[PDB]
Amino acid sequence: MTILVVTGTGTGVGKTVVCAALASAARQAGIDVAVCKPVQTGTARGDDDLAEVGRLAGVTQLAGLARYPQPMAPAAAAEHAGMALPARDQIVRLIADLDRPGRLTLVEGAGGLLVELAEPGVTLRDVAVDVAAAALVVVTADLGTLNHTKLTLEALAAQQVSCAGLVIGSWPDPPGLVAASNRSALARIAMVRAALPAGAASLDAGDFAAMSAAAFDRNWVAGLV
Amino acid sequence: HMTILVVTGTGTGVGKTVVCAALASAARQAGIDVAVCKPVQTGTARGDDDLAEVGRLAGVTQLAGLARYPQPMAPAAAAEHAGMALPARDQIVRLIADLDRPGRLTLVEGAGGLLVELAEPGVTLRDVAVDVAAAALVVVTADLGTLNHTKLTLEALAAQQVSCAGLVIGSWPDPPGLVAASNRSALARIAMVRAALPAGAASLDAGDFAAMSAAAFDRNWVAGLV
Amino acid sequence: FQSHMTILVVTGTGTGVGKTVVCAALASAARQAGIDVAVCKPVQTGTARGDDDLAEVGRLAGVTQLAGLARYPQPMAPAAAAEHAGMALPARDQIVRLIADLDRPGRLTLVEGAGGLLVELAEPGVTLRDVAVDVAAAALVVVTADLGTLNHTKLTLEALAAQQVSCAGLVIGSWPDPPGLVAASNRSALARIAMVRAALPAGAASLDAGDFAAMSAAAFDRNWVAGLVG
Amino acid sequence: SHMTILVVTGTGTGVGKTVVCAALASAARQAGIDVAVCKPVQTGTARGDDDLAEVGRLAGVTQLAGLARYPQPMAPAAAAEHAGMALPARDQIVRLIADLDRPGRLTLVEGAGGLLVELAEPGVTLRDVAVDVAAAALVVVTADLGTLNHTKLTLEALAAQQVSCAGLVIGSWPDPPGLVAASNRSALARIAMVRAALPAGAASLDAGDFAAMSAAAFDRNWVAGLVG
Ligand SMILES: C[C@@H]1NC(=O)N[C@@H]1CCCCCC(=O)O
Ligand SMILES: C[C@@H]1NC(=O)N[C@@H]1CCCCCC(=O)O
Ligand SMILES: C[C@@H]1NC(=O)N[C@@H]1CCCCCC(=O)O
Ligand SMILES: [Mg+2]
Ligand SMILES: [Mg+2]
Ligand SMILES: [Mg+2]
Ligand SMILES: [Mg+2]
Repeated sequence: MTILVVTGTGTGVGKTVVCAALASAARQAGIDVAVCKPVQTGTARGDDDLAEVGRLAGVTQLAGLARYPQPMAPAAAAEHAGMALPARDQIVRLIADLDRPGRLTLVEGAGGLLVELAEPGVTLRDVAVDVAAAALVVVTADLGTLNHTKLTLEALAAQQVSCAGLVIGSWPDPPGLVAASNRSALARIAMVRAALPAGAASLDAGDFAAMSAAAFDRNWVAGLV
Repeated sequence: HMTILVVTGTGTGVGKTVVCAALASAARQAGIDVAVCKPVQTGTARGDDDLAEVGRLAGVTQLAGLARYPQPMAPAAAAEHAGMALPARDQIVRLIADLDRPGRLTLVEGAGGLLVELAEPGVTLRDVAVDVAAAALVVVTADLGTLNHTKLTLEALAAQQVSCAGLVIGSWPDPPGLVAASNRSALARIAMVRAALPAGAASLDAGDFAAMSAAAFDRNWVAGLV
Repeated sequence: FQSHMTILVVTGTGTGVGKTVVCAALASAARQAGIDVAVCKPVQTGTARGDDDLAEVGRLAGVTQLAGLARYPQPMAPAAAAEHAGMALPARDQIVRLIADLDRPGRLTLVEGAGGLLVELAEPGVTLRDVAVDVAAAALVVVTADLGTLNHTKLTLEALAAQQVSCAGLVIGSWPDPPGLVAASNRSALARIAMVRAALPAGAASLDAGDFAAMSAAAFDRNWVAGLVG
Repeated sequence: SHMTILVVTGTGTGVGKTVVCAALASAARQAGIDVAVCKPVQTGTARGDDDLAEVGRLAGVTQLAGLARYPQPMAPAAAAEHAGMALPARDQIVRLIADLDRPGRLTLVEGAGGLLVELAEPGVTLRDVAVDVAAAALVVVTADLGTLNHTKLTLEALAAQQVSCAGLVIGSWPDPPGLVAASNRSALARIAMVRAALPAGAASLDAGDFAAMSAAAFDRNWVAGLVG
């Protein structure tokens, strides 16, 4: 089994693009890639993180269980619809079924690590434990990332989930004073696996793929499977 | 014990997706929990997304899928163009068996008609229904040619002892015409017609869709499904 | 030395798929190999709209040995076209006899269905597939290259096999120029489930007798056509 | 120590830690409690920031104790680096706090940013200081999207070092709360006690109105019992 949960320090942090960028680099090295997003909120607004990964990295095994119209935490969205979340069992078997020899499976949750994905109080962290996934955590390069990062790293270490490293979801065009010290700081805390250019999400499939193959150590990511 | 309905059709573009939405809505209004699974979806560059359709029309949130292909082709063809295999038989059967729970109606939509390959190796919605002991609902047109495609699909169900839950006419013309009205009578002679959905139902808003759907099915038959 | 005719029931995945133009083209390819050809249309509907598949074949292939039986004015399924006209459907026996009367050694006889395989041609629920069992015909099935073709053809093949009516192969009734991606992958997929005997160019039904004749000779494998009757 | 000491942390910078110190200081004062407020590490002076100064202005407290002050509104380590300065020593922060020691006193200690922000070398945080001085922790949160994750993360970092949690406070509550805000409050009250939710705009009130808002914001029995 070769599963990696892609969590992050919160929502709107670059987890989806990182999913796409890793997917579209694992491919370039001839790795088969599936992406799972069990619970997707904000559909009335057009949120579809699976589609975005399909467009950007071309992945095709794109799996999901539940979608809620309202753009809030899954449990909030669920209850503003009057309809439960999936069960831990649905989410765990779904992911585990996705796994193939030679295949990288990426799981994006919703928001940060301890967001409730299933009933009762089940998180991406419980999922990772049950599928023996390592975790890749996506972080901003902005004010607050160090605290949010350390706080996520500890919460992972507390259930003995491996961090496979960090990825800056957006790295500034003019690279900034805060951002630069933040990167030096993060780098001393953990292995920073990639830093994605700031506009990577709005590139075209060829752009993105040259971007992605440049973003990651071909050696670390081939060694994932 | 399981309450899954496979929702199949005589082909692609006959109303399977709108029928799942209408059945789901009618079931929801009867107080039944509904899950909809579409394991494989093609045409994601056309912008095709049936689960999204079902969500908007019927408000179902338990919407499960496994794969999505950009090219508007049969799943196996889409897969081959992309260089990326289809899901696996047991992947589909377990997804579906996991969705299922007591009092819940789980609906499964395939890609195109009954015999389209959805999984490897050479697996169809019919094979899946066998594995899961699901009856199949058959969506038909009202147009010239429906009797043959319909009879042909009903024989394929019977060949593997998958039950027919009945037919639904996915789009009913206004005004009908001589063919449609004749086909409607002729369809009713070979199978129970659970509903005939009015043409253009797919463009209705959720509130309009709900009222149409409550009226399209017999609540007793829907309630009985569970 | 075949002492009786070879009968092919030419069915389709539906109506409008090119059955008639395929009969016409095979009749033509076979006449050019020295085989005498009869074409039979036991149930013709839509005659009040000018539908006449037998006349179409004579126009295109010059075939003159043309056998019909039932003609209903309304363009609908046989059973409904008959009811509308206050007529009845013919009997199974009348159909089989229409066919058996055409018998000569080494003749190729083509029987064009109305619509696809399981259309009711005689009461009660008698189809072209039961006719084929009665006259020991192999089936030639006409398919499109369009979306939906693989399901419809697999459906048609499986129903044939259920009564042990053997398959003589597939014919694409209209083949586009050039083919897009769906068409090209449909043809490859179709060639994995069965022998694809030919793929008539889009607009074949529209050629001159002389053009149509050239087309039909190029369309089929001559060794297949030649072995049809011996 | 003879004092009771509460560290006031948050899910980040800009959540209302300062105005919650102000508000609790004003509520504690009105209950007859001697209050001191302490800010060991202050950044952002270039922008105009003085959290100690702001507390005096809002609440009227005069026992304010500060130590390190940096110009740039960056994390303390980066702020100090940019200024060519050091971070304070650990025993310094602890001294600053101990020296406020008086029987009967409520001492509030505001962190810089969130809980795991480095205040002293090497990676000494408000959490480590809380243990040093036997302080419970008050957690200031937003009612915005992302709050549930950030507070659970914080709550569990406290428990991991057996730092007692004195409760949550929402730093800014919108009168007419949207759907998310209302949902977020109900969910926060499930995982811990919400001691107060300060009206949005609390920090631009005059002293008299700020005192009356503060006495209303908190349960006076809880406040009075912090020095118990
Ligand atoms: C010859 C008639 N004219 C026409 O265009 N099609 C009719 C014959 C097709 C019958 C198809 C019946 C069905 O399967 O529904
Ligand atoms: C679901 C997919 N969307 C679409 O446009 N057609 C596909 C349906 C499958 C049809 C397969 C074509 C055939 O059977 O030949
Ligand atoms: C996916 C939904 N769309 C969106 O804009 N954010 C939601 C996800 C984030 C949930 C954060 C819950 C919390 O931590 O409070
Ligand atoms: Mg995302
Ligand atoms: Mg559909
Ligand atoms: Mg014809
Ligand atoms: Mg402050």
